[PDB]
Amino acid sequence: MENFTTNLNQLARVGGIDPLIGREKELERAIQVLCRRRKNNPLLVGESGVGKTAIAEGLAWRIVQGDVPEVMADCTIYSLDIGSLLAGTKYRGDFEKRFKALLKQLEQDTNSILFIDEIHTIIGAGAASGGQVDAANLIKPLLSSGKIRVIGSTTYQEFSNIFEKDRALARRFQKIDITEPSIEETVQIINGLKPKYEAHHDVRYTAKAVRAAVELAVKYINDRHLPDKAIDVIDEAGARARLMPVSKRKKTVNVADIESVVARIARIPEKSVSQSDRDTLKNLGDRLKMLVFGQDKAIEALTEAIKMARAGLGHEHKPVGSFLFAGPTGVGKTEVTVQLSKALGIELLRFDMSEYMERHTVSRLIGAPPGYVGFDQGGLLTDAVIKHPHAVLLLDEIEKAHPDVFNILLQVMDNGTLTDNNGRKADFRNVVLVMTTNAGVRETERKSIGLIHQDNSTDAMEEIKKIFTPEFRNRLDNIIWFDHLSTDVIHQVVDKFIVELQVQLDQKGVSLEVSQEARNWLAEKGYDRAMGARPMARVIQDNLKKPLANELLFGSLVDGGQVTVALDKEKNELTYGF
Amino acid sequence: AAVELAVKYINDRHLPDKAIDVIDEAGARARLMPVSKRKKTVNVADIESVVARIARIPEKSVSQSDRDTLKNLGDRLKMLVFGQDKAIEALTEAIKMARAGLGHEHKPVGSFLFAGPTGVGKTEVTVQLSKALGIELLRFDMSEYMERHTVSRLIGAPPGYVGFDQGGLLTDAVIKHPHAVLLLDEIEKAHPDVFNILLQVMDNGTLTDNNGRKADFRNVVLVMTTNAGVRETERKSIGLIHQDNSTDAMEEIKKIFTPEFRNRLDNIIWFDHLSTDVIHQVVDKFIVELQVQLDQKGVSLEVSQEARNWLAEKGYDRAMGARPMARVIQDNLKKPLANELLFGSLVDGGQVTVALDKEKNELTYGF
Amino acid sequence: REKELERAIQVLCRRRKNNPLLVGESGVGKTAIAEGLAWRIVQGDVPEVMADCTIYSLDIGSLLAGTKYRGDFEKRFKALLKQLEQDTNSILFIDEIHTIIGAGAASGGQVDAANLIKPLLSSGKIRVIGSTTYQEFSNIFEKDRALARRFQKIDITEPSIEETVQIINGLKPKYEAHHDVRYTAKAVRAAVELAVKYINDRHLPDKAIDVIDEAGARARLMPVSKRKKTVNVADIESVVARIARIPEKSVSQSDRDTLKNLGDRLKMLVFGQDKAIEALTEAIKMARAGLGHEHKPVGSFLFAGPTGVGKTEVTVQLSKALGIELLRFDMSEYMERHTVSRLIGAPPGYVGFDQGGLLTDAVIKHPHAVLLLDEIEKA
Ligand SMILES: Nc1ncnc2c1ncn2[C@@H]1O[C@H](COP(=O)(O)OP(=O)(O)OP(=O)(O)O)[C@@H](O)[C@H]1O
Ligand SMILES: Nc1ncnc2c1ncn2[C@@H]1O[C@H](COP(=O)(O)OP(=O)(O)OP(=O)(O)O)[C@@H](O)[C@H]1O
Ligand SMILES: Nc1ncnc2c1ncn2[C@@H]1O[C@H](COP(=O)(O)OP(=O)(O)OP(=O)(O)O)[C@@H](O)[C@H]1O
Ligand SMILES: Nc1ncnc2c1ncn2[C@@H]1O[C@H](COP(=O)(O)OP(=O)(O)OP(=O)(O)O)[C@@H](O)[C@H]1O
Repeated sequence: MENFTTNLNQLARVGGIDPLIGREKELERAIQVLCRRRKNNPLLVGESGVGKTAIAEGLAWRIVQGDVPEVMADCTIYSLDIGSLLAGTKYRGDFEKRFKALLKQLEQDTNSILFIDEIHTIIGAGAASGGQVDAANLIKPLLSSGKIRVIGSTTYQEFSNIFEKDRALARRFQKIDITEPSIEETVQIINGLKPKYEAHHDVRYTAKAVRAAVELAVKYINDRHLPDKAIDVIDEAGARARLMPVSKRKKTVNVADIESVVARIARIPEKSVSQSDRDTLKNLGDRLKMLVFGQDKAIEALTEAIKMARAGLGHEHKPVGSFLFAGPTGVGKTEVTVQLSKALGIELLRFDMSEYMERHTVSRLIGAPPGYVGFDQGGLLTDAVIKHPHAVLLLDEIEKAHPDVFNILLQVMDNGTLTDNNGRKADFRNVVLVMTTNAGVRETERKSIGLIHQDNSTDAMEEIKKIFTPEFRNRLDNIIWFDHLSTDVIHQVVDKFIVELQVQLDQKGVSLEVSQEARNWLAEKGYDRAMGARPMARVIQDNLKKPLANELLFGSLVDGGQVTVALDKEKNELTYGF
Repeated sequence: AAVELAVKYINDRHLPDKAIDVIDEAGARARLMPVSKRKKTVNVADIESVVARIARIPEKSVSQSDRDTLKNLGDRLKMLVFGQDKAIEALTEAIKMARAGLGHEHKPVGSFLFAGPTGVGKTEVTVQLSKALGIELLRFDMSEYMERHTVSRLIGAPPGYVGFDQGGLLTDAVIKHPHAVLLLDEIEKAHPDVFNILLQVMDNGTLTDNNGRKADFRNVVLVMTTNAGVRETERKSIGLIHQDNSTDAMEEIKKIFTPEFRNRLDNIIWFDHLSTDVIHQVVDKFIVELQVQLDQKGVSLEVSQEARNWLAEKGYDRAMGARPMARVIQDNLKKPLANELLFGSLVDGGQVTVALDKEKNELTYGF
Repeated sequence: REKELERAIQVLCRRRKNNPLLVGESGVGKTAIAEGLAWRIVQGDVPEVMADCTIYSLDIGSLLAGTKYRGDFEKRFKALLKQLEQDTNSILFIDEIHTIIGAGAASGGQVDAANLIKPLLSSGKIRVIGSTTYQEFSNIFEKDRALARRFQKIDITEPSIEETVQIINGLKPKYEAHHDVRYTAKAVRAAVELAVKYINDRHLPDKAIDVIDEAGARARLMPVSKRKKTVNVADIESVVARIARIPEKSVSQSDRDTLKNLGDRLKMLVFGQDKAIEALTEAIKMARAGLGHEHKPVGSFLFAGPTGVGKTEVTVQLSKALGIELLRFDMSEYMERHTVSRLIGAPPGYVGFDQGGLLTDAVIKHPHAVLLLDEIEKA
């Protein structure tokens, strides 16, 4: 035992193991179990990071501090490192001699408790031959006879998958469920532990820093439990603050440092909103109007959703915003979204919904159910939002997906979550959801029969309503109708496309000038309300790019020249040059 | 009592030692009593306390603060969910019976199907119930169980398969939290094979997982929500008089959930549409949420009564429930505030006054 | 990678569970950073807190190698940890840290490297820097919750274009030394820009570097015939083009005439329908000229008409004339809605999941190709 276990009273008394705060009921049972006539061995079972070891060792602390029932007073708790019982072995029989020697020592002390953490690891030692499991074979009678007292500890999952197969062991200890504290209990736990962080990091925490670490961690960090989750924030903020005095920036850790740390851990930005990001955001609405012409209202809706979220007036558990972009083809429905993600500097997660035409294609978004082929793959959607929690999520031509696929978004739009096939949750609260569609267009573009042409603008009233179930629609922030582009827009579109052409040419060392007459001509020639801005690229392709490709490819316009294009008036034909 | 209670509440061990353990812990417990110098014998009440602790169930509520918490549970919920009183009452009645002891031998605390128009707090009330009671909410978006084979994610892969150690997500959630509110959202979206899992739960309080262990739902409140019948509810009839289609919505529910399912529910509660009175309450609720969000930035907010009356009058839509009201709040209050909070006077300001004129019915703003 | 290290240091500086885990896509510099810190410590490019501390890199294979008998592994494992605990100013670094979870427990037991490490991380006794990909982190580290709680995940993203150029400028001298080459400024900038435009299934820090290394390696085989030269933008372009399959610079050579005469080689084979020939010929020329569509296909043209008029023959002849692969897809075989899974594959969990997807594999194998969809109206 001398070099296999740790005397926890000795440790708790001299170095300290950090105080245990609260957990009155947890200890009440542990003691009542330890006080039983037989099988007086509690097992602390729970979610990782809830204080299972904190309690098991915390008991040693209470004993050395005298804060125990006299029954427990003066008893010694020893923690066993089973790794050391194997490190000292090699051939047959040495393990058992060593293992039993420790048991004899516990029996001889008579007033001691052994603590075995990771209790599910006591299964082992036997190998090659085996059948002698250690875990049960060397201790079943020790536990059932009351000769020794053992406190164990385990993760709830390990407990059911491993620590629960051996019924004989399952029967020999009393399980105590350690659940995670609530907000207040977490705050008091921090206050009790706080002096150790302040002492370790040479920092001090404000009342708000502590209050906030708990509330913020709960809201933003969701893969850990409260008592160790809020601590990471406090400890991390401490470690960060400790790196300031290096430039003499000695300071108290305040709520501002906590928010910076939570924001970094959760990858959700929070303080830059007060800095230059105010202008990046302020100007967002206009940068996008230089890329998508017309459609200002779509730009505003996106811009507004983002501003509210950055302002802090977002929702508590919804995507940044979620609206469907409907309209005629070639009007900037996907273009504004692509540009939004560029303007914001964030990842664009683009899915083509045309690929999800069968009901069973949902498995590509979620992953196969356990037990199936594609299980370890995970889901493509849930994974995309996990790697990039701050993103623009674009679902192109959503009306092409099998309609049951839309059901996947009900919980996304409403709770910001989606659960993958491993049970992990996607978190969409920092994702802008944009879905585009051509629903209703075929109808809006149809001519009616009669003397008076009917106004078919109520496409929203039929196709959008028939396609998207009421519960889907009632979760959208908006349904935004993109219009056909006007001729004023076409002129802007043509200018835009010519610039794109100029850039491709600049990269080849040549440049292009187009006269205004030539531009107006191309705009006038290509406009077709029905196809939006889509054909303008073809008009440019035929009137400017084809001529240029011949000049670029066969030597007429290569190194040494530039091309000027002008329109004549007689034929309205374009000129070219060098 | 140790013997007859252990067989009812402790189900992972055989009786000899299972009952002795109750006796032994009760013994140890009583042994730790005369430290206060109060000598004890072990009565039925001490046995019941031990079983309650071993089985992870509630003991006796009348002398507890739980008595008061339970007594006015309906009142607190009515402050969060307006209207739909009958749903609130059904939930609290089932709970009271269970704590009263007038429960079921082997069934969930109660089992309800929440049906009705959208935007009505079918989900909202369940979420608040778990908060009001202080217990874990176990959620399961049923839209994610659309294929016959998705059942294995609820109960785990069969042994020997790639998803065998993961276990089931449902049985594990229940095992970890035996006393909980279990919410199954949009249950009608799940593949019907899923309902077969629910039928046995509703009748026995239990599911066997892929490890052969059982989840005990005896202390779980089971609420599942649905939109079955909504498209029909919102349909307008042909004629001069619009018809009440709630009767057809039920026909839709009865086609999705077969008699075998329906007979295992304690109730099917058809939630009604929200009234204008409710909207006024809803608007105040949303404004308060806004005020809280603003307080977090150090900004106070006043909204006049007329501004409230107007927002409520503007946003009400009987068919869409309360969800649109939040849209009204975003456009009339949050957007203006975001600009002031982000680029203007409220950054280090801290105050905003909102009222409207009568001539334009436009809102005021500013520090 | 200043911020990536700032966080790593802040994690190492924590009181407990001060073990950063570097998680990211492959080829993004995760291990470059962990080794980079050892480099910075030695060079004095780190806070005094890290200064003078030793980072050791663990060979899991040598730790497990030879551990026969019951107890040798456990002994070696513990000896290592003891040595680290007695150093007091060291950090252990583990590549592919998810593999520690698979350390050899001898038999049916659970005593292995992860179970033996856990208490020393919780206690703050030792410091470990881990490294794993987002996929290995998800399928391995994410599952062992207790171990995962002892690491602080650092999210390492792919660098920008400007950042990639800068790492090349820093790394460059070693490629120059290794290959006996020198790289021009244009060569470096282009490796990054071109790799971004043309090389898929890789991340920048690696993608640009791979081009620099190969181009250096190409030039390394020139002064064997004493064709000594530097690596210019043209050489970088050639290397990327090897992968991209359509060079932007060779278009200026004999390729100009191969392309110029394309229209006539096709007119002599397909008669009438000159307009189809022109449509195809022009699309290619623009694409080779550089007047492409940035992200769209070379061109997409529906050929409609009476039978026996050369609609598929001209496309077949095009692929022949160009010297490129013809990918054929008979649309009549996709006569039903569900037949789409033949083109892209079955969803995960379904029979045939690992069979592939005919269209996506055809295109992936042959990036430069003519894709012909016969009788599209029959799909
Ligand atoms: N009363 C408490 N005493 C000590 N620690 C507590 C307490 N309550 C919560 N904690 C938190 O839990 C941790 C205490 O250590 P503990 O051994 O209990 O972890 P754990 O719950 O067993 O997690 P794991 O399964 O990974 O070992 C600390 O992060 C601490 O912030
Ligand atoms: N308002 C606009 N300003 C400038 N260019 C535009 C505009 N609208 C469309 N375009 C042009 O069309 C493209 C933008 O993509 P767009 O949003 O129109 O796709 P879409 O609306 O989804 O149509 P589809 O039905 O084919 O998917 C760009 O090439 C862009 O030059
Ligand atoms: N009776 C109510 N009182 C106040 N707010 C309500 C009420 N009912 C609904 N709401 C509003 O709805 C919001 C939550 O939506 P809810 O949970 O009710 O949708 P649902 O019941 O699931 O219906 P569906 O999903 O079919 O659209 C609440 O935050 C609340 O603002
Ligand atoms: N314009 C042409 N000039 C010379 N030969 C030709 C022409 N068209 C077709 N042919 C010949 O006739 C045969 C059929 O040609 P092809 O398959 O390309 O026509 P198609 O448009 O595909 O008809 P289908 O409607 O059946 O698909 C080929 O062997 C081809 O050599």
